[PDB]
Amino acid sequence: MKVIVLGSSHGGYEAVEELLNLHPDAEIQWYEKGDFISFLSCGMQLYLEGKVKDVNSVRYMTGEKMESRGVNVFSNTEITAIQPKEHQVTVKDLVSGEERVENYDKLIISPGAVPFELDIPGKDLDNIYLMRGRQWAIKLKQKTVDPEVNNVVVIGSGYIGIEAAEAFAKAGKKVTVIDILDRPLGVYLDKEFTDVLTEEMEANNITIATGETVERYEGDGRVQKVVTDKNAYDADLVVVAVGVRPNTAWLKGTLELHPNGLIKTDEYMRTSEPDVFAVGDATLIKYNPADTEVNIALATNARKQGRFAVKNLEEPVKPFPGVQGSSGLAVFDYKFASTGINEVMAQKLGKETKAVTVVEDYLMDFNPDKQKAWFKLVYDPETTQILGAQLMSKADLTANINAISLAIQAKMTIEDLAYADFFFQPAFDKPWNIINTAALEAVKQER
Ligand SMILES: Cc1cc2nc3c(=O)[nH]c(=O)nc-3n(C[C@H](O)[C@H](O)[C@H](O)COP(=O)(O)OP(=O)(O)OC[C@H]3O[C@@H](n4cnc5c(N)ncnc54)[C@H](O)[C@@H]3O)c2cc1C
Repeated sequence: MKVIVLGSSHGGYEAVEELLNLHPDAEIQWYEKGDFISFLSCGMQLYLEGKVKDVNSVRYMTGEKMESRGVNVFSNTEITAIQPKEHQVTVKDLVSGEERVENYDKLIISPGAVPFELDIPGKDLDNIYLMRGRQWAIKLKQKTVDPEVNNVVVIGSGYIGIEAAEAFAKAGKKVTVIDILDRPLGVYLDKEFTDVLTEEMEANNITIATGETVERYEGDGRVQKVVTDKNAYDADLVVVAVGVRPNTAWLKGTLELHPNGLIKTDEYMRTSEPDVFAVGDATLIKYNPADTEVNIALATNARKQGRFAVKNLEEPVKPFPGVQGSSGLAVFDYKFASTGINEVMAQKLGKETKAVTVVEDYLMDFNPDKQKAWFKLVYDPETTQILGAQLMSKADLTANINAISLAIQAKMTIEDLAYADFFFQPAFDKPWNIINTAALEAVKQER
């Protein structure tokens, strides 16, 4: 049987991995529009910030290694169209320009996304960058050592915009983060966490310009000024980290798209077309916190979906278990993680929640290594079942969030987490740990 896999990023790659496990006898074709197989964009900041020196080491598979395993790898080859009834696709070698058609029995696509760009005047000036993949990683890195970047404005205050801000701020530059949102990281954290992160960012000389609409880019030849509705900001570099467009317009009319380009798929990753499967940033995923489907553009998601697309190749047997949308990141000295519903996700779903925050030393009083840790536990007002949590400390407590991910999944309640057995040892935590204490507080709040 022959199986074509589009994309060598997370969903693409994991579909050929599981093809090699469940279907090791199938003719597999792995296509990649670009020159490099499997770059880890999620490694960009360690490279940018200097901890990883070789940008080609920031990857997790090579074409060659897959070819060692029987996989037909065509990089620099772009699938230009899918003909689903005809069971064929059209590909175009981008280095020679040759067009060709390939037949498939099953096709699995993970075309992913592309940075959203602001269609504002000046949008064509030099030095207005994006942050995704290897060429942007290299170009961005050279700017961190350029003697002429003095001020850089990153537009967008989410995971990526803050990673960029931190990288160029540590690089020695003057960074300003501009965004219409009024809190940095609001998609990930609630106000009681992002105020601490705004002060930590500001101490590292970043200006957080929230509540501002970027109007226009000004400059002569190369960008010189980013001007917003309430201010004009100097800029020798702009990094645009505002959103991701689905890379699906080429599928308009071939497969069924959601009003925002996202490919419609079911629990077994099937598209509206027979024998075409779609996975990764360009799809929705089962969000178990509120029993719904939501787009959560994360590595972890595309990888589990890439594997499930393969499991359901012949027949719909393993429905996707769903995810909670867990994330973790360190912003200068603070390491935070969160999973499930927070203020913004609850607003976006129109889901009413109740919650508590406990900010205290996560180690007992007598232990000299004690530090504040912040934990917020969000639950359902009627069932008190766990809907999400956020934690943050200069001590890395991030692994605690995986527990919360499984409690939400398992529909546990604040009473369950209140007396859940979590180990205590005084060099490691307090007798009722971080999770038990917030839940004990929620219980008390619901007495
Ligand atoms: C800066 C950055 C940091 C991130 N950090 C994290 C993190 O730390 N943790 C985490 O969970 N996630 C992180 N993510 C999100 C994560 O990287 C994405 O969710 C992940 O890339 C999965 O995307 P995907 O496999 O659907 O495809 P994408 O990553 O969008 O890539 C799709 C691939 O398919 C190729 N392709 C597309 N169309 C064609 C075509 N027609 N023919 C042939 N090839 C084609 C593209 O060139 C590309 O190589 C981050 C993303 C970025 C940009």
